[PDB]
Amino acid sequence: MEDFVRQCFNPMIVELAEKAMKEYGEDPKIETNKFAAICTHLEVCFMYSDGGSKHRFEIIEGRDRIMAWTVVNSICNTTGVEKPKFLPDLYDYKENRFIEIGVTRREVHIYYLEKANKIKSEKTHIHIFSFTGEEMATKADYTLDEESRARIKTRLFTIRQEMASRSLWDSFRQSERA
Ligand SMILES: O=c1ccn([C@@H]2O[C@H](COP(=O)(O)O)[C@@H](O)[C@H]2O)c(=O)[nH]1
Ligand SMILES: [Mn+2]
Ligand SMILES: [Mn+2]
Repeated sequence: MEDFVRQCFNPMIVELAEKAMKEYGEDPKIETNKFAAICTHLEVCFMYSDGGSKHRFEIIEGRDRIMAWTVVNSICNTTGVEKPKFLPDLYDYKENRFIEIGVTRREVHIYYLEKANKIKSEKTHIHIFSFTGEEMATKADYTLDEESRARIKTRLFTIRQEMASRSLWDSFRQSERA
């Protein structure tokens, strides 16, 4: 799985993922499924932000904490949008809302609920993707056009298929906890 990650995700993604794990005292070489999940989520966040019109989205995920909150507090001051308790993943300038993105190895509905329970904030939009084509978003509002989403869903299927071809999928699939 370590070899799979370093081979299928670009170096910037892999570097951010390693940083996040070490910030929690975890070793990417040991908790390899977590390593793959973090890379995957980062990749989805970056694809999502490219999926709109130019400049539609601000990326919050992937930034160090100081810069992330700088962006968030700057957006809140400028738009008067409510300040979230937790860093979200993106801001949508067109819809004037933050977005929390989830990628789940389980089922989209359960993950969506966990995310909602956690945010509790009324304003932040939630969008969940799975590795088997399914998605779920707040009030069935999927934000991007279906072509953009299809490309995200297809990339995730492609990752699943790759892990499976290497016998990594069984372990990976069963590694997400409530
Ligand atoms: O404190 C944290 C926050 C997030 N994550 C992981 O980073 C990825 C993205 O988190 P989120 O933006 O969906 O909350 C997920 O795999 C999640 O479990 C952590 O390990 N620790
Ligand atoms: Mn995040
Ligand atoms: Mn997220």
